[PDB]
Amino acid sequence: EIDPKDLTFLKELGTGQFGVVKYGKWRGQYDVAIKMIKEGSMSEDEFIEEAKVMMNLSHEKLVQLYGVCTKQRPIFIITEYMANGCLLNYLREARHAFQTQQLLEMCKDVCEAMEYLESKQFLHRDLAARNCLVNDQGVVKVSDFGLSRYVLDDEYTSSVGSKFPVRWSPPEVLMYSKFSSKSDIWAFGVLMWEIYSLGKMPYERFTNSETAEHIAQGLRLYRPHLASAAVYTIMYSCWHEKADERPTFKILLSNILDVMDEE
Ligand SMILES: CN(C)c1ccc2c(c1)CCN(c1cccc(-c3cc(Nc4ccc(C(=O)N5CCOCC5)cn4)c(=O)n(C)c3)c1CO)C2=O
Repeated sequence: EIDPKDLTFLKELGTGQFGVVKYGKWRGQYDVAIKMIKEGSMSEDEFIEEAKVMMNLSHEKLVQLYGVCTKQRPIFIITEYMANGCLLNYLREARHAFQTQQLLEMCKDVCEAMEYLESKQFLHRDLAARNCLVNDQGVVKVSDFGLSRYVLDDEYTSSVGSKFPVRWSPPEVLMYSKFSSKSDIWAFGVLMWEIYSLGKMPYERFTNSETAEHIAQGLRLYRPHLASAAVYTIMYSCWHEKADERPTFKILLSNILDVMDEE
């Protein structure tokens, strides 16, 4: 529990699923981001109980939770500040002129954080470039993991809702709501594809409905021009029709390191 007397609010960073997020300082020293939870957007009591377990998730590639303010409304969520913002926008800026080794390192940063969460049997459920952030050193961290469970908006949580992450979801999630470690694995393959495509929308010429049908037929995302054969084999392995034939994050990380050494 953070005392809100120790927070300042300096600039607006944008808006997400739970409303406005601000940059400010904690204890007159530490840069932070502060989610100000919009009334009616979150299942608040459930989140508060879960924030306890989340406080114990700690990894260099996960955005660090610093604390919450819950003796008031709106409630605040205080985290590590990531100066370069969301990975999606960052990939879309041509000025960065990324080398492919940089791209693979962003895939490795995310894979490390996911290997950690898999070790704790904790699902993200909304892994995508829009939900990863980039710090001042160009390190990618996984953000907002687990928070999908507390979203009250049915457009986001329903398989058929307009805001559901359809293009990041395996067939068994779309068809049967079968969520598992292997549905995060499938989303991670789509994230690798986003990175090597410099932020293109997955299935850029299809609707959500057409995407669902394309992947039910066994068809998949094409190899981005920047991806070697070996990089494409890694993201492709995440998309096996049988969830139990997809790798773990531990295996993917070994595969990524092998390609780094090779290429
Ligand atoms: C349920 N799920 C999956 C959720 C729920 C809430 C949210 C998200 C998913 C993801 C999006 N989101 C959200 C909304 C608003 C802010 C943040 C958000 C933005 C940050 N940082 C920055 C830094 C700079 C800039 C910036 O404006 N630029 C412009 C020039 O180019 C360089 C950077 C933007 N954000 C940050 O550090 N955190 C921790 C969170 C976040 C991330 O947290 C949410 O709050």
